[PDB]
Amino acid sequence: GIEPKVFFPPLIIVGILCWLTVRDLDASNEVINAVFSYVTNVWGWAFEWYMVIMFGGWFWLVFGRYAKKRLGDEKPEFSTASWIFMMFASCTSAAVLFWGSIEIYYYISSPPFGMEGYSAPAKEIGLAYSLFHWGPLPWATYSFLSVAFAYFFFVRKMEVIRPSSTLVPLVGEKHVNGLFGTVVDNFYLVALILAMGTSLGLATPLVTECIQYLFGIPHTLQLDAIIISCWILLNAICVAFGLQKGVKIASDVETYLSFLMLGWVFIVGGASFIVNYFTDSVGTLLMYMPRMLFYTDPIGKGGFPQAWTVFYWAWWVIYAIQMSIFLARISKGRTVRELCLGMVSGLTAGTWLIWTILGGNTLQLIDQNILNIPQLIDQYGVPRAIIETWAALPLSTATMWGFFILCFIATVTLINACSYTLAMSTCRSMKEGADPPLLVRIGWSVLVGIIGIILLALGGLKPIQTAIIAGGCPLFFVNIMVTLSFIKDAKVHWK
Amino acid sequence: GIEPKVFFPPLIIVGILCWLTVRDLDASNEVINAVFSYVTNVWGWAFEWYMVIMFGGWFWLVFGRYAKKRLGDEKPEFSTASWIFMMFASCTSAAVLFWGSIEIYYYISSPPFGMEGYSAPAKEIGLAYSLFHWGPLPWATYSFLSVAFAYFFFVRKMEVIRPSSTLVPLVGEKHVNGLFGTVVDNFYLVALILAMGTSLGLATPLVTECIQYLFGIPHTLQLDAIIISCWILLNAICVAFGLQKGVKIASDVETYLSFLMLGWVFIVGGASFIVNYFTDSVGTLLMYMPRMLFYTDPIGKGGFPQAWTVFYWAWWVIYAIQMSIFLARISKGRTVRELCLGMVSGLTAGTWLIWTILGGNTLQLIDQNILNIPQLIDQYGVPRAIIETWAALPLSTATMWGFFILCFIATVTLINACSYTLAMSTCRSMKEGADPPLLVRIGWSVLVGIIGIILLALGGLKPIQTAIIAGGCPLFFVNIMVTLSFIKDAKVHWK
Amino acid sequence: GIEPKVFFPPLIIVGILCWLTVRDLDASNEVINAVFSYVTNVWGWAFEWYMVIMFGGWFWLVFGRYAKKRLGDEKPEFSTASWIFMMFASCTSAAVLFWGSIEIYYYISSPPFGMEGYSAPAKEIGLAYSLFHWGPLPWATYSFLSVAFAYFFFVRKMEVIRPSSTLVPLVGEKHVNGLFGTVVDNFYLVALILAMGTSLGLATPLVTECIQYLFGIPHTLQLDAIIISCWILLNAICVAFGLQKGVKIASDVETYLSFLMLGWVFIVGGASFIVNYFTDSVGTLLMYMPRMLFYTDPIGKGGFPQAWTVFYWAWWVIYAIQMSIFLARISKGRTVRELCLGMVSGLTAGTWLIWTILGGNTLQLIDQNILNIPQLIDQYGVPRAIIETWAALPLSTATMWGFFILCFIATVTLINACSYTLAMSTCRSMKEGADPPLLVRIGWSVLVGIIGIILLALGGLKPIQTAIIAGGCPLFFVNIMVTLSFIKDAKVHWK
Ligand SMILES: C[N+](C)(C)CCCC(=O)O
Ligand SMILES: C[N+](C)(C)CCCC(=O)O
Ligand SMILES: C[N+](C)(C)CCCC(=O)O
Repeated sequence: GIEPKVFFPPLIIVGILCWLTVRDLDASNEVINAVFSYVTNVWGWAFEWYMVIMFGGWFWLVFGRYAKKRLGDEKPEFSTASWIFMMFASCTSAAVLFWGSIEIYYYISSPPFGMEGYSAPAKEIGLAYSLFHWGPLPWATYSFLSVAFAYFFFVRKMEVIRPSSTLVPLVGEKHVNGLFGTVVDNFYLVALILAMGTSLGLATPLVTECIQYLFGIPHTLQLDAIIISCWILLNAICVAFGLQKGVKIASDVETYLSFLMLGWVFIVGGASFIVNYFTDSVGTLLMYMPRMLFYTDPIGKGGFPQAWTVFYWAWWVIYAIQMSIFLARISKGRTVRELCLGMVSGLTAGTWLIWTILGGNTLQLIDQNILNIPQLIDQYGVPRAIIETWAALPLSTATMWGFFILCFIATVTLINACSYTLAMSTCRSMKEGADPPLLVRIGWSVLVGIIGIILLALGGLKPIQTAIIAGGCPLFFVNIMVTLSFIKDAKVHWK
Repeated sequence: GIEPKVFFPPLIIVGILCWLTVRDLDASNEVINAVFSYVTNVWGWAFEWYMVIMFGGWFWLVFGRYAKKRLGDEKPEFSTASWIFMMFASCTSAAVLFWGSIEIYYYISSPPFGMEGYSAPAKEIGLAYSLFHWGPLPWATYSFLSVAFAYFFFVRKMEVIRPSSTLVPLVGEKHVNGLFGTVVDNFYLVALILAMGTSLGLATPLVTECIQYLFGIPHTLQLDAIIISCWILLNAICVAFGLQKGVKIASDVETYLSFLMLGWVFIVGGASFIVNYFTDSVGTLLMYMPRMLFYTDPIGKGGFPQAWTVFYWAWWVIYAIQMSIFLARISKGRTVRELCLGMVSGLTAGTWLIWTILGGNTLQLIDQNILNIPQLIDQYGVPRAIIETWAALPLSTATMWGFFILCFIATVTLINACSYTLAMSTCRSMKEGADPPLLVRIGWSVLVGIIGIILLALGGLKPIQTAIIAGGCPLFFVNIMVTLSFIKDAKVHWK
Repeated sequence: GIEPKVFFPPLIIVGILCWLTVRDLDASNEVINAVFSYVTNVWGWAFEWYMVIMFGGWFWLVFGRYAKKRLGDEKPEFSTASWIFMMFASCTSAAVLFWGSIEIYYYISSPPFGMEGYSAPAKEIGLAYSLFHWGPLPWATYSFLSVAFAYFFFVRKMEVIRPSSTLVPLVGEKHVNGLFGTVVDNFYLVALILAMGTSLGLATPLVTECIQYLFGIPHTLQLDAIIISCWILLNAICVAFGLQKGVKIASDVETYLSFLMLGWVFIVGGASFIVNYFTDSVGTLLMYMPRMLFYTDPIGKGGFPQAWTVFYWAWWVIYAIQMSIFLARISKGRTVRELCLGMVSGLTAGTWLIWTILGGNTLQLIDQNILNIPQLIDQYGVPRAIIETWAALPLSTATMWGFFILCFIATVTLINACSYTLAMSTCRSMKEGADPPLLVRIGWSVLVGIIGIILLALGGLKPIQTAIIAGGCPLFFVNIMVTLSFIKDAKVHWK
């Protein structure tokens, strides 16, 4: 049974946002590029203090009165080996192969700190910035929530699907099940939908360029509309006929494949450089870290932090509860100090590995003038430029297959987990473990695709960026509210 | 009853120092600018190691065997809210509005690290340096003494007026009440007198420029002599007729006003920039902090640390016992870890707030070419240039009133507290709580004014700088001696 | 009685390595300069991660479950005053006067970070780099082994001469006394021999230039062959006739002399600058430290870290067990936290003192154009250039004596301790405290001299550098293996 309380509002709005946008894709990019410019240039610092304060809680968790506190109070389900590996595995997606490949070009073209284009000082700081946006520092700002939920799930033995179920000890039962609790759940879902809808906007064009390389078929917006539909079908069949087995295997193979391609690119993409460059960019990270963390550039108005630093932070703000729930669900029976520790390590190892192998590889192709990225981007768009970095490797076809398969099924498990995440939080609380209403699952998977297409239809990265930054604005609060509950609540039932 | 032991010596010397100086104000500035150049350029590092070693004791206090040690051993007098606020309030003065306004111009004109004048790299480091000289780092070097006195006052239940009363457990009763104990008290008072006499040299010209703006009356040395005298009268009346009520209210209003003007300048002086710039200058601070802390420039001989970094340190060395006593008197019944913590935080919040609002505002006026600071300074002097930064705000007259009143009464409470601090430490130990000999109180307030006038008479900042750096030389030692007592003494009666 | 197990192999190889090298000193420098270029440019990072991971164990020792653990479990033999001083004294040698003098010139000529030659930014970072290569950071990476041995010697009460006697709890008794345990001991000795043979290559030319200055006799390779032989004789007489008394006195005088010459150069070599420069280079160190620690320069290919940073690390990797044994033997009855603490402090104070006095002095001579280092080096070689820095001081002859004597006997105690270190580890385990077989002691002292001569014969620093880097490759492992034993073993008999 559905919950009209949280079902109808987002479906209306997300329907409306499509309506106005799809009606005139010219005026949209005149406001898409106007909404983005506003938020980042005046509220960019808000995200950054958020990321430096949640960073404080990390040290407070590890070194506070809750450090040796054990959540759940029993033996863990997983061995540390499997447990760590499950985090290590969760770092594979479509958007990562996308960012892991091209992010270094944008750091090297128009660098931060007023450095010159393609300068050596810019190639120094190039990788080091990826290690910052995707390192132990944003992962640390997830620990407060992953501990929060693992606390609620296991210490307080409750069960939350929607975040409002956590705000009980700050606004009381009156507000929670009232209007206040629905305003946040309507927001959280809408912002979630955009965020997950953008993951498709990044995913499909990667998958289609692989297709264009292996099969020769022309990359068109009409083709992007196909694969998305085929993904809906693939998932619609998978849910209806149970098939929860096969999806898990595919998700397994995606992980084990991800290691092969990384190992591949690392092996033949100059292993000597990558190790050196990494080493050189770890020390460059640690030195400039407080500068990157508090960057706004108000005196030169370069636009770097606003472009990358705050937009990433908005991408991190969003998937907080989304991912912190996951980390909580698996960190059963552990103590909060060893959660935050094994988490940050195991995660960072996954993300650092990708950006250095893929990014350090991309740099070499720019360095050795093998490839002209600015030309490819102006002509065919971003995902083409990325695909050609993969193509500039020995055994291109086997490689492009290796990514094609990867970048494909990585989105299949993305859509399957998405429809689930929504339908559970969209319907009414049935018995836990049960599968969401088969039909409502489908509907969301289609509702996303429309957005994904539109985001592809508008063209460029700006719609993606603006969609997530927008969604990151309310979830800015929602995230703190969930933490403020734990902090308040744990002050009572833990000591 | 007076104490000729400590009364006569300083009165003689300070009388003499006026005599020689006021007799030929040309040769004075030939030695004023010669004494300054010597001390900073060869003993500048001495101050800095002092500030880095006392900084070490902070961490030793917080993380040492004295951390959870409680001084006084009872419930505190104040709630943390009031207690913190009392520190927050103590950051208002006349010299701060002076430095908070113009300090950034000197960092931006001739910057450190060999940077070019008015360069973007210089506007980056501009504010960040103020956050360093007036941040949690110099405040941390007060904690060792504030804990020392709060220890002596409350653990050892004694009562010190003069610092020599603390040196009992390192030189014994023979030296303390002998010649050694008087040499330091004669020094401590003389250096105190100069230091408090310089606070007037910074105060009056601010007050007079406000007068020149609102009333039109010409700023003259003859006018500076008036207000000072009127301040003596205002305080002479206030002490004689009790009036300890009204002074406390005025001191209250000064605080509550200080917030209004800051809030004002912050509201209409571009709140967007100030927040950004602050954020950008916090990260710039943390990154270059060990460089600023150990700066001497021996290879380029630029003269930056000597000019600002060591002169500020000398200003910090002086008011140590002066301020650490204050912090001790109020931190009653607290533990040394929570003193050092709430202190550094509450204080820094007060000082950081000022320098960023006032300094970040001043920069904008330079940036947008609204104002020409170097011209104003060459023509009318510093305090005029500062006044015009305030005048370049919407509702200038209401603003200039808001500062006029502020910058006025801030010096009234400064003179009232001064005469008290001296007369108590100048006379004999009466019953605690009693008011110092009514007449001797007046005499000191006049003895200061003569210096203040002379320091105004000599013109320029150099006499101020040289007067405090000179006073900071002996108090360099005196401060350590008081700490070495606590360290030695606490090793005995605490464990 | 000798141990043919570990006697014959190194004697064969080291004999062979002389054979091939001494047969054609032209082709040798074509491979000497080829082996060096390979290892550093591709395995340089291996050394650096080693130095950053062992650096991690330091903090793990101080803050881990072994922190308050006491090794030996009794009162220490030495008072802390003597104990610290014994570390302070151990920092005197011939190679240090060599590196302490000329190292700053190489940092100032062709600086790191792509800085320009003789730039002010290069004179800033000049000293700060010495404080890094010879500071608390490489000393911290010795603590894990010094605690390891002090653990084995005193907790496990065993006695190790050869490192293989420590690998008992990871490869079992089968491997230890088998082939595996001999492969490492053959390696450890060979690499030791080269490392100690290089200390002579640095020592003699210093001693001979002093001779050329005081006595006028021409510096020739034939003369270098003399002094070395005379050193063998001096030690051959010293061992045969007991004389363990006189050697200890000479070693005492060398220490007490070392302070005189440092104090001398510090007194008349501009004490004002040295204090300033030091202060300025401590803050420069702390700021760039993570950059220096993780430097590889893969994007500019300057060659700085490979030249200095990895070659020093290889010099540190080697003397680990050599020096960690020493520190262990004296740190009897102490707790591991107070070992690591007093060690790092007492040591660094010794090394920092030298490089700043000698290096900060050398810089001034370059700065004030008193001396032309590049000309002297091209013409007479390095040790001449160093000698002239000493000669550019007031009372040159008394100074050059002061170094001559120092730089002489410093090598006498170096050869005496060397033959002992080898012969003990070369022969069979007699009763501890006994003197090694009188004859085999001599033989090694000669075997070294041949290398030293050859290393002088090949000319330049490259043979020295290549000899130690080569020896540092296997001992890279050996060092970890000894630590992995302690870590494993202490997990059992300590908790
Ligand atoms: C977790 N996040 C969103 C910060 C990056 C990982 C991407 C993914 O695994 O979906
Ligand atoms: C405390 N101090 C002297 C470092 C700055 C505050 C100025 C004042 O409150 O009088
Ligand atoms: C200990 N080490 C080899 C790193 C430097 C000291 C030189 C010496 O004392 O022989």
